[PDB]
Amino acid sequence: MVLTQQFVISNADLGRGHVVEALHPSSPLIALAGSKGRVLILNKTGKVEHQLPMQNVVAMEWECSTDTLAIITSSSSDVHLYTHRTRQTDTIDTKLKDLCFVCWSQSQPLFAIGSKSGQFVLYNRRTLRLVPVADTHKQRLISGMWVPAQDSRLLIISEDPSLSISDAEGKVLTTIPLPSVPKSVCVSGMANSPKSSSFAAVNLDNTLLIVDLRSYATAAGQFNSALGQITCLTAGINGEFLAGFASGTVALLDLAGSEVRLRGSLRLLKNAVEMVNFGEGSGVVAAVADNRVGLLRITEDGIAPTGDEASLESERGVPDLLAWSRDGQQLFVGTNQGNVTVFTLKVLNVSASYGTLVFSFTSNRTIGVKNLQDNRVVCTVPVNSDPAFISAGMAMLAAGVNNQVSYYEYFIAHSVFLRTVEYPSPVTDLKVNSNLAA
Repeated sequence: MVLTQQFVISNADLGRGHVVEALHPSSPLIALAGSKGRVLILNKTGKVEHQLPMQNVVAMEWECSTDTLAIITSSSSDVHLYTHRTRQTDTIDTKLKDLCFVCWSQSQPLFAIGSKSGQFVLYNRRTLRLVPVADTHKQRLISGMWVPAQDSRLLIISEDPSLSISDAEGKVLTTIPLPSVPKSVCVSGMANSPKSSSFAAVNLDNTLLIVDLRSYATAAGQFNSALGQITCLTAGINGEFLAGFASGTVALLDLAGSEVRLRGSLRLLKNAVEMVNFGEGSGVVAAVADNRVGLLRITEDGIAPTGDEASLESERGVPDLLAWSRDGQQLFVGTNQGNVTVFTLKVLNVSASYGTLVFSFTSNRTIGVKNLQDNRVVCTVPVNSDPAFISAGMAMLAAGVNNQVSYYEYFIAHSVFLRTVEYPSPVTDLKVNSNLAA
C-alpha cells in the first residue's frame, strides 16, 4: 500500500483520560474529547468554530434521524439537549444522579434512559405518558446498543446473571437464571426475513448458548478442550459470527441447526488474537495485537498468508481498542489513555456498467461485479493497483492508470488477468469488448 503522514495531534491538546467513541454510520465526523474541561471541535478544514465549556463526559452517541446531540452531567439528574444547528436548550430530568449511559436509536425517536440504581422509566413524549416499570434492573447498567433492523429491542448486560425478555410495555414474562455472568453480546435482527427468524447468543464463558426466542428450544454444544475459551465474540452481516479463541486459530462458524461443523483449523498466528472486529463496509477482519496490525482478505479457496506486517512504534502505546465505521472510509485506533489515531482509506469513486452488471470497488484491490437483477455481488476481480479509471465490457474488464491499462477476463465465477499495456500518451478514453480494445 501507500502510506503518508499528515499531522500528529499531541495528547497535551486532549489530556490524559478515557475517550468515549461515537461511530457515525454515514458522516465521517469523529468526536475528540478532553479531560481538562474543553472539547476540541475540528472540521475537515481544521477550523475551530467554537469552544464549549462542559465537563464530566460519560457517554456520547450520534442520531441519524434528527441529528440531535445530548449532554449529560455526572452531578445532576438533568440532561440537556444541545443542538449546534438550532442553539436550543431543553432539560429532561431523570430524577437520579450518576447516570450510567444514554443511547440514541436511528430508527425512531425512542431513546432509552438508564440508571445505576436499576430504575428505568418510559417517557412517551408524543403522548406525554410515563410508564414506570420497577425491579427490572437491580444494579448498575454497563453497556447497550440498539439493533439496526426492524426489531427495536435493546438488551443491557449487568453484573447479576439473569435473562429478562419483555414486550414494549415492560411486562416481565419470566426470569431465566444463568450459569455465569455475561461479558458482551451483540444482537442482529433480520428485517427482510419473510418468516422473521431470530436467535440469541449467550456467552457463558466455557459454553456458547443458542436460544430460540420462538420455540424456546436450547441445544448443548461442546467444543474440544484444546480449543480454549471464547476470548471475544462479534456479529457480522447476515448471520456471520466471528469468535475469538485462545489457541491462536481463527475460524468462521455457521449455524447448522443444533450442531456445528469445523471446515478447518489452522494456527495462522502463534499468539492469540486480542480483538476481532468485523467491518460492514469492507468485509475486512483486522487483528490488532501488541504493536502489530494484520489485514484479511476473503477468497474462495481458503486462508493464505498476507506477507505484509506493519511495525507500530511503542512510544505512543499499545493499541487496546479497534473500531470500524459502517461506511468503511476511515481507519481508527483507539486507546483508553486518550491516544486516538485516524488514517484515511481513499476508496476510488470510479465505477463501470455493462447491462445487468455494475463494476464497483468492493475493497482496496478488489472490484466486485454486482448484479442488478440479483441485488448481490456475483463475482470479483483482484486488481494489482488502484486504477485511474475502469472500463466494462463482456468477458472483459480494463483498469487504467495514466498511460497504461491492465486487462482482466472474467466470467459469471472466476476472473483471470490477461495482460498490461502502456501507450505513448495518456489514455483519455478507453472502451473494450472481448476481442478488441479502443
